[PDB]
Amino acid sequence: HMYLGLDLGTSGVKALLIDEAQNPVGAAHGELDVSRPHPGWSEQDPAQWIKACRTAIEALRAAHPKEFSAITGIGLSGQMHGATLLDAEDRVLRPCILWNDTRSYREAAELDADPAFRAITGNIVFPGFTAPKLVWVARNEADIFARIRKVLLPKDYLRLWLTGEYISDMSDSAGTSWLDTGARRWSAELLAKTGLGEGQMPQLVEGSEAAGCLRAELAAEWSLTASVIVAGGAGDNAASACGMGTVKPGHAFVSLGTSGVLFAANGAYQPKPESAVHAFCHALPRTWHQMGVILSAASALEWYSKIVGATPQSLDRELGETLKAPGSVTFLPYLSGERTPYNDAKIRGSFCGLEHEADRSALTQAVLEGVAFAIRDNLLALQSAGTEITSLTAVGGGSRSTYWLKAIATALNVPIALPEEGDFGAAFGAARLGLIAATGADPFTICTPPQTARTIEPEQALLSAYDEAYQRYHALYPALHALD
Repeated sequence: HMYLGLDLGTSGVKALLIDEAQNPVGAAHGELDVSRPHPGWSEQDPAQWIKACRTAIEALRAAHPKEFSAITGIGLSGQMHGATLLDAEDRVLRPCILWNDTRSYREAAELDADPAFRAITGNIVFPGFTAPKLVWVARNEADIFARIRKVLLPKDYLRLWLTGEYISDMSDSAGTSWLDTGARRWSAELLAKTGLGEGQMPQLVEGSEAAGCLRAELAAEWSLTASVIVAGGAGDNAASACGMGTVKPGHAFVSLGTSGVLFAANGAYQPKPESAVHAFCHALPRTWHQMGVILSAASALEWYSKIVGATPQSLDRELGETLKAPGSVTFLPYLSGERTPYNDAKIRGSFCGLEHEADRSALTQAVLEGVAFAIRDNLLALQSAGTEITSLTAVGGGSRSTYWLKAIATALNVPIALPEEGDFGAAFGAARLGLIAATGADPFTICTPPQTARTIEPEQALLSAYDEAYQRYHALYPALHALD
């Protein structure tokens, strides 16, 4: 038996093929471009998704033809929030409006101020969510709005091509701002407020349950031996968490990507939009998750490196592998504002405590310390929303810095598990969801954590100094916020 995962990301489509024991067999990539016609716009032709997916599938089938033909289930993963508008004949009315589009800032401000949206979704309405984009379309592209017969998120448009059905999973649809996240059902009240009805939404399923069969023309185009089940799938965050084993309550991963993400799986729906944490359904039934977002994590270090004319890897190499006690320099990483926990668009980044003796390495250190402190601010927000994080697992580019991991562990006083090498991301979670739907296995027995490479324990000697420095970082925000 074989299982295929398709991750439709913003930069490309990843195809991952695994066997019954969840060992990778092969993988292929199809490139994607992003169109930015106007300031704040971010679009993609849904046809490009299919050409990219076709590129990676046949490239995979041509390298593993016998193994590809033994595929019994397919799992999907996608970039969240994207708005794909289809007419009565499933034609694409306009390019998909992606998660990093901000042209709807006015409409999202209007929806966020309507108390129904946080009460029913449990989340802030940001302009990158699906709901504000559809008010945008109704006001600026009204001819396209009148012809809307379905609104699909990207991975679900791919499923429409694969299966011919209109279906979405709970975790991706909680990102539309149309879902009653706690009830795992569409909200008619929220749909009416943006000018749509439930018949223009796809049908909802759990990410791990069976949600369509592969169309026969496609089953023969790649020579599929059996009835191929397509899983519900997940949004990329929830997909990634399924790949990582982050599905039981209190289990968390921190992603040191361009933006920081603190992902915690929950046993119940636990919203806290007042502290700007996200609460979404997970890909597994009767399961939720929280998401703390740090708007500048690795990009804060990229920013500093462009200033001082080095690369992150050289700055990390210059600082070293041994954790140092914080100095007088403090870095607030709010180069783009901050999301969790203040939802503050006006605040900005800052170095404080500058001394003549602070060299380039000392400021590098304060950048890593400061992002670590933002993560600790995120963990505190999650704890105020009923979650206790016991063990934390680290991924993303920044997790390649031993200094950064020791800093984050000492700032949180939790050990951080660093995985063995492999792809345990969105495409692997998608493959796992395909394995779960095809076999009907208990999804919690499939989505296991990876083997741990190294475990970074908190530096007991520096725990107190990190508290002292954390409090400095924390006191800087209300002082600077008073000036905005």
